[PDB]
Amino acid sequence: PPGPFPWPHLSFARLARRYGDVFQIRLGSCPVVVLNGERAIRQALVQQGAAFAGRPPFPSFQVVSGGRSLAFGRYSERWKVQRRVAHSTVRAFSTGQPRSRRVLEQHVLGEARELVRLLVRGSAGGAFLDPAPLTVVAVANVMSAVCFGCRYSHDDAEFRGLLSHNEKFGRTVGAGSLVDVLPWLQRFPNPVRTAFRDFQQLNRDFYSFVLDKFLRHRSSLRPGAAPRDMMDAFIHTVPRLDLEYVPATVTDIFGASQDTLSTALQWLLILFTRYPEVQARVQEELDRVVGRDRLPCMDDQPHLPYVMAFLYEAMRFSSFVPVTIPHATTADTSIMGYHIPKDTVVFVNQWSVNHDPVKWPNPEDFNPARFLDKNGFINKDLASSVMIFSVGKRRCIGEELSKMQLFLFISILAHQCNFRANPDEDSKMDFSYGLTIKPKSFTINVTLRST
Ligand code: HEM
Ligand SMILES: C[C@]12CC[C@@H]3c4ccc(O)cc4CC[C@H]3[C@@H]1CC[C@@H]2O
Repeated sequence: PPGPFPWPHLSFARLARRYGDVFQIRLGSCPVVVLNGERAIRQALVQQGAAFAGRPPFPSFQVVSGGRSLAFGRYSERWKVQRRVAHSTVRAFSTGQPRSRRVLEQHVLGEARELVRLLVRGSAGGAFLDPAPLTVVAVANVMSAVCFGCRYSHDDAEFRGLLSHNEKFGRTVGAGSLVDVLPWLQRFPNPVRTAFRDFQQLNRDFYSFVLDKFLRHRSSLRPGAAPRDMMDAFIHTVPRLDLEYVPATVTDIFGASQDTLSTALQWLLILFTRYPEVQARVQEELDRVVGRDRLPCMDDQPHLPYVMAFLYEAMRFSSFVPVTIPHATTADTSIMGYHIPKDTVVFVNQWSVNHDPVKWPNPEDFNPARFLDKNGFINKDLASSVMIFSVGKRRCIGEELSKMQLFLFISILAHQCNFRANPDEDSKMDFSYGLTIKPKSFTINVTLRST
């Protein structure tokens, strides 16, 4: 592999155009490999998936979910069991339990209507507002209903703690990651360390919060009649797994859906405002198939080719998850002719797959018609090649869950309201990097619409 190069996610694409699809970088102490091409990634993660299905052993990882995290657990024989049930259980709720689709669809509807309420009221007359704090609230409330059944009221005190948990979490994860590349920072006092502690105590305070919900759920109506929410489904579905694994995976299912689905909606909104033509086409397609007397539902998703095309290309354009969770090699392997030793950290650049000019002819241009190939004038299945949920054995287990969720959100948001940009904000979607690519602070005006 090309020798370690010294110094965002765009920098990785700069070196791939010059030093090859695969190369090494020095991250302080640890050396790391980078995969940038769809060829180098599909090869490593799909073909040789079992070889790249590992995670680095980091300080940030273990405290999460009480050292039993699915997202940060090492590749092990018991981990494989943790995923199989985790993937199967979550798949059960999103699609397959006609009830869970309903129980989920009800929770998405409810919070989605609360969203247009607070969005319109906040834009009374000609007022503009920042939708970022509303998207995080809608995401946190919905996922609480999926994990714990109870969809709290926005003023509920316990719900205020969840919101307060996500904030500090996203604000201190940076320190938790700095220790992973600068482990000596813990050898003396400094602000990063003082923050790393706050991050580790957070995942303890929050795991106990979820462990409680588990106990109070377990010793409650146990005929097995129906899973109220994700918690029961995990209990019903239980090498051997310690019973403590059920709440450990739910702590990940919650923490995972937060920052991404929020950013997802933030992009879907700021895009409606910067491209009013496509917003119209989206708006036309809902009135034509669904009508004006009822709200959209999932059973219309097949009959809504453009709405999803807008979704799939919003994910491609933003690529708000530019780099996946760092992988580690399970054994020695070779990719593109290079030797790869074991226990080596390897990043996966999803941004390079979504902006490779050969694949996507005009990469930096927002055009949802890509996934609509007019010869059939129906949605084309190229979406599967959009890299945002990753690939292989560590791919997101909530892919088919967040697709329905987001589909129901923008379809309700666009079926009821008209999103206008702010004329003073200089257009030009400016990005805020780190975690996921959130669009830097913006404001929009949301008004109802008629037909
Ligand atoms: C827009 C929505 C989402 C995006 C873009 C997203 C993205 C990702 C990414 C980049 C990874 C790491 C893949 C890798 O390491 O190769 C991942 C893994 C994961 N996701 Fe998400 N995610 C989303 C929503 C969700 C949801 C809704 C859930 C749960 C219902 C979830 C749970 C997880 C878990 C548990 C993992 C770890 C899987 C593993 O390590 O084997 N995510 N996702
Ligand atoms: C790491 C990300 C933010 C933190 C998310 C998280 C946060 C906590 C957790 O226990 C699991 C996960 C898995 C999905 C993670 C996301 C995948 C991409 C995003 O950057």
